[PDB]
Amino acid sequence: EVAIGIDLGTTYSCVGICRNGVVDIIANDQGNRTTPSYVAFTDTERLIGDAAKNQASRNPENTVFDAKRLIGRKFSETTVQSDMKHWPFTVKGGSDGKPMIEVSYQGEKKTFHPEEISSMVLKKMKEVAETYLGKPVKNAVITVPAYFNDSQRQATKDAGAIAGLNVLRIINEPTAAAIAYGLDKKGKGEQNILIFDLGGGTFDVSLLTLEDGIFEVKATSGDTHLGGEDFDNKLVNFCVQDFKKKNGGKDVSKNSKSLRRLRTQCEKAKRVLSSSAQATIEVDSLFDGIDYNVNITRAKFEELCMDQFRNTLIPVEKVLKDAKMDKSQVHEIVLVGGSTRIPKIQQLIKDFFNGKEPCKAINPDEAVAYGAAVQAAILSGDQSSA
Ligand SMILES: Nc1ncnc2c1ncn2[C@@H]1O[C@H](COP(=O)(O)OP(N)(=O)O)[C@@H](O)[C@H]1O
Ligand SMILES: [Cl-]
Ligand SMILES: [Cl-]
Repeated sequence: EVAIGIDLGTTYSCVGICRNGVVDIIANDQGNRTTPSYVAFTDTERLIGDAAKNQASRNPENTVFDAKRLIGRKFSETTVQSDMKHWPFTVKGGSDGKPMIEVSYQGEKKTFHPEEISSMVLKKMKEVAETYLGKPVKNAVITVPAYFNDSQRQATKDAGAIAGLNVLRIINEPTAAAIAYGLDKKGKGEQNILIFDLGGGTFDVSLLTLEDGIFEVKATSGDTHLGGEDFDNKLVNFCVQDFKKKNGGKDVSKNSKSLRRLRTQCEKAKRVLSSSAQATIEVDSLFDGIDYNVNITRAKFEELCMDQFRNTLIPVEKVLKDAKMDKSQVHEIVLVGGSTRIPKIQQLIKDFFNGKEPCKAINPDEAVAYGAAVQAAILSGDQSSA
């Protein structure tokens, strides 16, 4: 009976349920409405979500994340060779050509396929819904990026099966976001929908057409390496240089633990800057027992990220060009992904679309799970959302 919608995200995952036409996004044990797509292995336990992300800087080698960049891929693909520089954990190729993530768990060397790591994230999201409902959950709709190939979709479905879920369907993330806003029901006639999805690691723009309750992905573009983590890195690079000017050329970047601790505080300041004009980045005993403190204005953050923010419009122009349509022909602009909370990004998109207000009523990092939950309820025979 009970079916959930799961956004299996690169950096964060989210679980929703649609009952009586109402969608509840379910909070985890820590009260978080999204859960990090992190899995860590220690001498005693296997941590998933918040607990895994929280100990990442203390256990870099055995804390896995970014499995979505490896799922359904051959280890030899150029994408894997390029991305692996960003991972403190070890990834090797198996005799079947599949990636094998190598960690230490309880003093033993263990290997996992990307779909096994993703199955642990999915199992945690299943448990988050189960704790809320007080009942077991078997059915689910899981989302994937529109550009995911058959191998990536099938490996994501397999991750669901391993997690104990009966995957009703694998659907596209941009389509799930459009379904969340009821754009398939609302009004009538052909509608051109632009989904602007800027998450923690990726940027995806998708141009959809909707005629008679049927969504079609006309064109997609973006950048698989542009997200919130790149804006955090702009703050990290600035702080590293600021520390040098304050402490006679001392270089924080030589210590990877100092960088990780600084990155944690840079991301917190970035979030504050979405609703405040200023924020403080503070790390006690950052490097060589030296305390670090700096005040960052929203203007300074905007300046450090200026080119990256403006360049988000390039894939918007590209999808419009590929779909052979003018920006004036876009009926709805849906903001998806946690980074769309950045005021400058919202302003740039609004100005590009000549003052058109983007649809952002749903928490952008929840809209995909919200749409997947609606689709899960429809596929279970519940027509109340319509
Ligand atoms: N209030 C906020 N302002 C700026 N950035 C924010 C934010 N709230 C969340 N974010 C960013 O959103 C990113 C995560 O986005 P989300 O949509 O949940 O994850 P995902 N797996 O789709 O990448 C992180 O980089 C985080 O810093
Ligand atoms: Cl249901
Ligand atoms: Cl309930």
